[PDB]
Amino acid sequence: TLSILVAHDLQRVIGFENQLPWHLPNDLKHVKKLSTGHTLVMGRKTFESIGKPLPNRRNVVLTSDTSFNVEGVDVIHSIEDIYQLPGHVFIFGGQTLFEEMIDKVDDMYITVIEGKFRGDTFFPPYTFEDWEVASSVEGKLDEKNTIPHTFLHLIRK
Ligand SMILES: NC(=O)C1=CN2[C@@H]3O[C@H](COP(=O)(O)OP(=O)(O)OC[C@H]4O[C@@H](n5cnc6c(N)ncnc65)[C@H](OP(=O)(O)O)[C@@H]4O)[C@@H](O)[C@H]3O[C@@H]2CC1
Ligand SMILES: CCc1nc(N)nc(N)c1C#C[C@H](C)c1cc(OC)cc(-c2ccncc2)c1
Repeated sequence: TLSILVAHDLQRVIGFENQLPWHLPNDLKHVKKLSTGHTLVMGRKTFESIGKPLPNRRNVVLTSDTSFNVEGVDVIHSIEDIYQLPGHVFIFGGQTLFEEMIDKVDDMYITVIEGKFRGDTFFPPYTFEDWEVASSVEGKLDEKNTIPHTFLHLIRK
């Protein structure tokens, strides 16, 4: 199973100056439940922006740097190596790798942030004519989650 896993705002912003533009604890928990025990694949810049591999799952970084090495991180140098990864594989970021993978994945787990943030990194355009809405769940607002958001699982028609 090959999935995209992304949070993006109303204009598909996913990042600003190496940071997430929003603070949404419920989405981090969403990320944890989906991807714990499985595989996250990310381009080099997305990994560096995070700074450490995420615990309790395989962390795979795509880069052309043959000296890249980080404890707890498996390195690949080719898009085609993604297809040899066993198990459930989530494409995690960033804009470049999403552009390379959006036409290849089976499904996408999107968190739509119902806001307009300043961004410099974007998720590719996509149309619902190509994706069936398997589920759409509104996140709950509270104390620490103050931006409306929606969990979409989209599956390729
Ligand atoms: N929500 C997010 O996912 C976020 C993502 N991060 C932002 O991405 C911003 C723009 O960089 P972008 O190119 O989109 O990031 P990638 O993660 O896609 O990193 C791209 C890198 O992956 C590598 N890469 C991509 N495609 C390939 C490929 N086909 N073969 C080999 N390496 C590849 C290659 O690394 P390298 O220069 O070390 O070789 C390439 O430059 C960059 O500013 C990162 O900060 C944000 C934080 C929020
Ligand atoms: C969660 C946000 C998020 N949600 C969803 N549904 N999919 C995603 N792909 C990401 C994401 C992301 C990027 C890689 C990112 C950037 C970052 O820049 C600091 C910190 C984190 C991060 C810090 C702590 N724990 C998990 C992830 C993630």
